[PDB]
Amino acid sequence: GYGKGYLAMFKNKKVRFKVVNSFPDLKVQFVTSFPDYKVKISNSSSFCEETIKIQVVTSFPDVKLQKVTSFGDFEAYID
Repeated sequence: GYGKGYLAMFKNKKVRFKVVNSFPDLKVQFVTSFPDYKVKISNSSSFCEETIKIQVVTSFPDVKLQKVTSFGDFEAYID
């Protein structure tokens, strides 16, 4: 599906993460260190640029994300 560099297009933007178990746009592993991107998780579904289907995995992700509260590469509303 999508590749590692896709999320780079949403610098200082906000996207919607749709949790799925099959056919995802991105397999995502959440990490506490050394991510590919830092993501601020949002409590509002407002202003989402686009909807990206993610599958949470623990091995072989497309991208490693680190949840942060400040200074994030982009924002995400998870549904």
